[PDB]
Amino acid sequence: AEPRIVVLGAGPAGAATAIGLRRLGYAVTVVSEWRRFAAVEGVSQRVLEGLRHVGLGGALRQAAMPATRQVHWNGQQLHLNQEFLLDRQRFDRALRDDLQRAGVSVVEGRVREVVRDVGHGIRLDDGQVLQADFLVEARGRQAPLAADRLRGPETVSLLNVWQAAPGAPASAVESLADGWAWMARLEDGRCYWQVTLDAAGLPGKAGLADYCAARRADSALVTELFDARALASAEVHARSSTAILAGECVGQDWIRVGDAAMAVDPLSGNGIFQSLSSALQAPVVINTLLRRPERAGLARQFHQQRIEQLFLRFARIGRDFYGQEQGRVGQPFWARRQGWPDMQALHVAADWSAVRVERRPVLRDGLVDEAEVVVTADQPLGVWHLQGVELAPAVRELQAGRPLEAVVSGLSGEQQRMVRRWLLEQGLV
Ligand SMILES: Cc1cc2nc3c(=O)[nH]c(=O)nc-3n(C[C@H](O)[C@H](O)[C@H](O)COP(=O)(O)OP(=O)(O)OC[C@H]3O[C@@H](n4cnc5c(N)ncnc54)[C@H](O)[C@@H]3O)c2cc1C
Repeated sequence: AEPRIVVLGAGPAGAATAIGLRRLGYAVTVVSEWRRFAAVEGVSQRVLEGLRHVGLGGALRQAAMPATRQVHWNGQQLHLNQEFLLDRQRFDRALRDDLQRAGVSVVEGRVREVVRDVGHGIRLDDGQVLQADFLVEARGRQAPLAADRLRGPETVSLLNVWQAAPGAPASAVESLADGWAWMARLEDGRCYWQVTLDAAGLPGKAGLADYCAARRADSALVTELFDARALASAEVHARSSTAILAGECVGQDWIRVGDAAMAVDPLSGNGIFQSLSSALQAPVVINTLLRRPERAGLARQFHQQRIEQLFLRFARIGRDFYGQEQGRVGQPFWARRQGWPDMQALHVAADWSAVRVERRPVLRDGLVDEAEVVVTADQPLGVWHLQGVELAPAVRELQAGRPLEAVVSGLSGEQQRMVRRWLLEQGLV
């Protein structure tokens, strides 16, 4: 009498969630399409061990290759390295091995339609119908269009892909007047160029090839890095790269993870990590939805609020990157992106007067429960405990006028010093 869990999509987020469910003891089936266009992304040192932290590190090193990287930004020609390139062709095909290794069924196929048929009726292009008691939606930006909770400045990434001479790997980033470009050349000679711009005023389909060709032809970086440019014959692709927080991300028997839940624009070079963050606690939410469905409200709130806070944090991190470009002051592309989503600092200022004790969702023993937590400026979702020491009783007593020394007198001296340091950081000084 075990639930049928089906995950749609086998990118980083779907794969991560599937393996997490396996570790909780769940049988899991993943459905996803074999491949898509040739895309290579920039990945940091963190992402790759973060990707093995989740258990996808096998899918990793034959898809990732080291490469130098010229960075042009704020008037500085800067030659960084120790960041890699990830070939999503190798990567996604390799993700399926790690899933089968973990005991996950990988049913290849494009999903046609999902229907409310007792459970979930997942109808595939080849006519097969897979029944799901629980559905994980993990098809990335290709997820079915729902309403948005938040939407940033409309943004498009235009991509050129072509073939050049092998054996000369490199990558680069340059700030342009009305956008920025990322480009890469793999060791086998595959070439990549992707420019990120405001969606407004771009040409239609027929004009995109000429538009990209002129931009590549205008770049001294493109000339240096690429001997053959294939200005006329390069494939041309257009990707929506708008920052999007999904309107709905969890139900009684479904959950969205990854880009299907939230995605910010790709300036950070950290999207895969950010998508993994959105799936990190998806398995415990599912575990609650299945083992204690009476607590679905709490579990749903836990996932929604985590996803929204992640989205906002990554959006502000990206904003600060845009803000490092200080030589573009009259340009609408940059001004719009240097002030979005807002001007709030990444670490908010304390306000002890505003601290509240509230009953909020918490994680305990693999299930979303509810507990009195302490809500602060820096933690809108609340802090439950520090190393087992629940804070709400202390803060209740402090707000009732009990002196701090008495409030903490029952803990060990080390726990007393731990609690005092937290209170200082929350503005009780
Ligand atoms: C222009 C651009 C540039 C980026 N650059 C970077 C970068 O340099 N570094 C970085 O770390 N991140 C980058 N990202 C972000 C990164 O691609 C995503 O964060 C990440 O891939 C999202 O993971 P996911 O598993 O949620 O979705 P995906 O990785 O997109 O996985 C979705 C999976 O589902 C499949 N699928 C889609 N539709 C269907 C369907 N109907 N039926 C079945 N399967 C389906 C797809 O084939 C795919 O395997 C970039 C994103 C964009 C848009």
